[PDB]
Amino acid sequence: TFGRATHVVVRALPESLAQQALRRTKGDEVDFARAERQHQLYVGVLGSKLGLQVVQLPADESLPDCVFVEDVAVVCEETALITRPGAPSRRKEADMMKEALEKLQLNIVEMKDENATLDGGDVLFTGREFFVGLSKRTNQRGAEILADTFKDYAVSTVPVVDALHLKSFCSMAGPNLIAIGSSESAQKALKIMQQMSDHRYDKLTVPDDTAANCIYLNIPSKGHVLLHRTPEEYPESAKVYEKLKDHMLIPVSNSELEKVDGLLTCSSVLINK
Ligand SMILES: [Zn+2]
Repeated sequence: TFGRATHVVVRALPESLAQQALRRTKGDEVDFARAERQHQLYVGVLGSKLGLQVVQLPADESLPDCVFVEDVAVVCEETALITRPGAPSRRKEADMMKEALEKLQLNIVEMKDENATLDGGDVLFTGREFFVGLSKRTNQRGAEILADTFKDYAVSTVPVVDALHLKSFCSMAGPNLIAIGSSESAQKALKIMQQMSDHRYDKLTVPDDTAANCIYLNIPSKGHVLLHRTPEEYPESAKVYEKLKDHMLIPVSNSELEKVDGLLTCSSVLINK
């Protein structure tokens, strides 16, 4: 049942996303056209190729980051936690997301606590438990609210250092497999998480930390499927995923979104209805 999904929520790219300062774009210039193509292809893999029912939300120019829907909602089974993003400028994205999730007839829980913040990017759901990164975007209060929302699942926190989100350097690659970056900080984070759990997780170390962020899915007629970064964007990391012969590997470009800190998981919210 882990990795199973029927629907996926995504959101169109606003032009304001490519109209940001160099300091915010890591010094790189965003090719808005290529970014839209990369998103189109990304959605095409999840929709047409994998058969998921796609819910495409309209772009909002006032919300330059509205494309990264993962941050505004954490879904588990039939319950959806509408988060309170660490960045105030993104708090409004919750409106559209909540509306879509309600339309899907899911149990809605909203994070209103003025003292709580949490980005979905800091949430790693293994299928057995939650690991929540304490970062500049997610605080202890936010983690506690998530734990209170999914009471039947263990929830543990991990410090996020030298990275924006917990998943800036990890994500699930299989039923009991955690893709983890090779950096010193990434390996340390995983060690801390593992120490918290009573379950021994397997791990796949990837040379490029951001390449550790991938999307795993269990499709009925295909089996284990994994969307990962391309050999062109991350040569050193692409070959590592090839070690999963039981997985249907799918290279997905994302060079432009990464310029504004968008990784593979950031652009979609998976739902199993
Ligand atoms: Zn993210």
